[PDB]
Formats: sequence, C-alpha cells, structure tokens
Amino acid sequence: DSDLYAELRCLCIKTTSGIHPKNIQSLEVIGKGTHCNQVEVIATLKDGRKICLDPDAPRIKKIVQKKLAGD
Amino acid sequence: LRCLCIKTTSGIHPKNIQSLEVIGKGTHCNQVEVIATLKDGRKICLDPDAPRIKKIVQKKLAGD
Amino acid sequence: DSDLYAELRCLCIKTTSGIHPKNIQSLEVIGKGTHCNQVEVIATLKDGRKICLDPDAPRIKKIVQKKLAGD
Amino acid sequence: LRCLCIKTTSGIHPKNIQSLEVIGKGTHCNQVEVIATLKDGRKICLDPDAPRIKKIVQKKLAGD
Repeated sequence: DSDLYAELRCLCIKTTSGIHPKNIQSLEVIGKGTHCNQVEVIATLKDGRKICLDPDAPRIKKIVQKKLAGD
Repeated sequence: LRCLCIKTTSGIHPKNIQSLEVIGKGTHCNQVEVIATLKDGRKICLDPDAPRIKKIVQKKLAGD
Repeated sequence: DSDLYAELRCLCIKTTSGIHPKNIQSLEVIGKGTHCNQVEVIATLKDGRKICLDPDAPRIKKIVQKKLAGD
Repeated sequence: LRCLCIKTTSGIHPKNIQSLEVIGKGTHCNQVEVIATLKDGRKICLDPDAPRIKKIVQKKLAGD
C-alpha cells in the first residue's frame, strides 16, 4: 500500500453491465493480484474503444459464457 | 493474421491463471480463442468448449 | 470530448525511465488509437506489480531492444 | 504451460499492429516471445531476432 513511482494499479472503479455483446471484439478478465485487489473485466469494442464491465453482474457472466460458446 | 491457438489444454489449475483473453471467431480464424496468462508471465491456450474451462472462467470472474 | 459510459482510455499519465531491466517479467507496448492518442508502455514486474514507462526515453528504447535480444 | 510461439513471422506491416507484448525466456520456454495484437483482435507471433521486427518495434514505440 505504498505505491512505487509511476505504478499502475486498478483500471476500473466505474463499471457497467449495459453493453451489447455483438459490439465486443474481445474481452479480458484480469483476476485479483498484487497490482489490484478486485477482478476487472475490459471489453474491447470493434472500433478500438474499451469499456469497464461489472464482473459480478449476472448479465456479464452470461455474455462471457456465450462468447466462449461462439454465441 | 490467422488462428494463434492450434494446441489447447483443459487441465490447468485456476490458482496459476492471472488473466484471460477471449477472442471470437473471425475471417481468418473460425474458432473462439482463449489465451490465459499465468502468474509467471507464460501464456497458454485453453479449450473454450470443455466444461472444466467454462467453470475455470466463471471462478476467475467471481474472484476464485 | 464524448466518452462512452465507463470507458477506459489512457492508462499512464505519469511515466518513468528509471527501472532495472532484470526486474521486468514482460513488457507491453500499446500504440496510439481511438482508445488513447499516445503510446503507452507497461512493464510487469516479477512480483506482478505494473509500472508506466516513458516510450520516448532513450533508456527505455534500449531496454526494449535488449529484451527482444534475450538480455 | 510452456512456449506459445512455435510459428513466428517477420513480414507484417506496422499499420496493422495495435499492441505488442514481449516475454522473456523462462524455465519452460527457452525463447523470447513477441505476441502482436492486430487491430482486428487477431494475435500473431513475431520473430524477435529478425531486423525487420526489431525495427517495427522501434517504430511502434516512437508512434509510427
């Protein structure tokens, strides 16, 4: 809890569960660790923009399973 | 440009996974690709259709 | 400026060139794009902590070249 | 988990690369791995020893 100079920790303090899966190009799930003590999910949109998703949101868990499935 | 993951696995323990990237099918890759990054920086492809993997993903998402 | 709700843009507003190459596990170089109009370099330390490196610093460019080479 | 890049390439245009990740040799992968993510989300392995790749990396760092 004593940051190193220029250290990058958690990326997403604000999150949403309101995205349409058809607009997502890829998804990254970053588990808890020494860099940040909360799970963070980042969705990369087809246009390159990125958005912070709520890992605990039921809708987000279902979006992740459909993606895995090729849905 | 094409598929990166030609060999995949389904028996990795979740304690070792730091993060996962899920990429859908595209013009030059007709399969969903799941790349896990280990705590030691090494990377591996996971079988997206194996039930063991679907559960490891849900646990990673929940803080497991 | 119009950001989408919960959008993630630039990650490193503070950067440094004072890092020892031997402590770096992996390096990520993220080019400019719609998500952020400046190059960003994130070094992941052996312990998992992450730090923002200066891409324009001669010392950083040389650290990337020795890493590519297996140093 | 071990070496992810068995096939690498040295002829991709930097215009297509969004980001690169460089991973050093470890206990079970005796080669530096360079994974490029294209703007379409596909991933590819780059030959770290080729001069055309060493230069593409420097252009990326420089913002070209």
